[PDB]
Amino acid sequence: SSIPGPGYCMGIGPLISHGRFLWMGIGSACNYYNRVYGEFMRVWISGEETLIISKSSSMFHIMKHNHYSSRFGSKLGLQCIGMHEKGIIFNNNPELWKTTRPFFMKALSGPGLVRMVTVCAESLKTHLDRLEEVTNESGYVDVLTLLRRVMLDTSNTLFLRIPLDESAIVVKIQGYFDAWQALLIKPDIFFKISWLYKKYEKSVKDLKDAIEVLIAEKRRRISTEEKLEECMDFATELILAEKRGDLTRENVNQCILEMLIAAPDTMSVSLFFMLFLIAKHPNVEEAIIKEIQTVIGERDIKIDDIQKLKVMENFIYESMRYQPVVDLVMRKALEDDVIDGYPVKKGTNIILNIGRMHRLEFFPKPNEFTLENFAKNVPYRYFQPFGFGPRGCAGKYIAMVMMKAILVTLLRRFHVKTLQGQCVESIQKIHDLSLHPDETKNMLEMIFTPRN
Ligand code: HEM
Ligand SMILES: CC#CCO[C@@H]1C[C@@H]2[C@H](CC[C@]3(C)C(=O)CC[C@@H]23)[C@@]2(C)C=CC(=O)C=C12
Repeated sequence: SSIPGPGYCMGIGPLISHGRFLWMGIGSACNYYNRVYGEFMRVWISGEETLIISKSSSMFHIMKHNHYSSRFGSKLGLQCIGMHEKGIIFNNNPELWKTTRPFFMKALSGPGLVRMVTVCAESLKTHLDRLEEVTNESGYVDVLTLLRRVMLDTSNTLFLRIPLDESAIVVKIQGYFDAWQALLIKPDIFFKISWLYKKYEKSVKDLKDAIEVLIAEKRRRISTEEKLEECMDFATELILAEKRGDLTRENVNQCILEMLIAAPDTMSVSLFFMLFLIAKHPNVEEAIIKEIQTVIGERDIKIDDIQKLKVMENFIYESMRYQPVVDLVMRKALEDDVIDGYPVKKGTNIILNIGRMHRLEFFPKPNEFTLENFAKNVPYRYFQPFGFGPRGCAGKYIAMVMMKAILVTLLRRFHVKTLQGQCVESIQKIHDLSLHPDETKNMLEMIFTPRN
């Protein structure tokens, strides 16, 4: 069929398009190029050719097959934040990624997902008898920060369990993301002129140095053991594998960082959106509270319960569909293939625009937020909010729990209000790596007026 896209104006194309991404934001550039051209088209980030697809069929083909299990980005930028052949999130070494994913995959399922539902509860309760830490004089709560802390506290108690200063680590995790996001696709010229990224180089060191202190104490606590396999958290599983010879110490320290930042990074921003959604849809928030009484009463939340919270389940899915945080997935082709009649050479970067695809395909009322879109059991081949196949979200299951749980325990106890005219749509957003609130603008606060 040959590939839709802008002109390769003899080396001018690649410069305008890359340049567009840097000015626009990886997020919006895709939403732009999809709109103007096809729902499948070619652009250039650095030299390398790169597809951007919002066709459900292409999307599904990609995430399904094993020869797409790699992402992409500046080898200089990934090296700088420490994810260059080290993490899993952006680990592009297919063998070295292959042997690391199992560790995440194990810790984020089975007994840990059972532990989580209650670890999430107790770790949110603690912080809700502590609003003094987050609340304005005028009653305004700093929802974002609150969430990040309970998210990081949750991640700690499950995967690492070593005493730390939430307050301080959160600000650092932010700096790390800020940097990661800044450097993911900066062209190499950028890295020569060094006084131009020293900020980002210092935000990385901050978090890394703060965590090397944490893993150092975690190592002591295993070398003086109360009989080993009694308490096998993610962090240990790794350290024990290192002291076999499967992982580099360096490689371990990244997974433990990548395992910590993940939830605060994304769950906080996601739940925050769902909160401006519950606060502007009274019809919905009533359905949820009733469902919570029907199923739980004022008992504690337990694993057996989560399947029953069906209306909330549809709320999370509809909030993620209508107002996503992770709206695009970056993959890369490893073997050549034809996909939807188009040829795609190995080495071709891919950006799946799942955020646009959730408005162009399947759904009945795509452009309005309604629990109506999920009244008819969604095929999952038309709604991929986590991804799937050999490189889907590793947290994809645990997350669905944690949201359910922290949404329950919150709504269970507070009515939520949005300062003045504000709402998800009127909120000002940055559309770069993710799709998150612009934190330098204000009016992002909420008001937690009690209940019953
Ligand atoms: C609801 C919030 C979340 C959303 C929307 C989300 C979404 C995603 C998406 C779309 C991907 C890319 C998968 C693909 O390429 O198809 C991803 C990757 C990943 N996610 Fe999440 N995720 C969420 C929560 C979490 C949580 C709570 C964790 C663990 C703390 C987590 C851990 C990971 C990891 C480790 C990867 C990289 C997997 C790999 O490339 O090998 N995620 N996530
Ligand atoms: C604030 C905020 C936020 C959430 O988005 C980021 C970036 C995610 C990335 C997975 C791979 C993803 C989906 C990609 O392939 C491109 C963007 C990537 C994701 C979701 C995973 C963990 C994390 O800490 C941070 C993120």
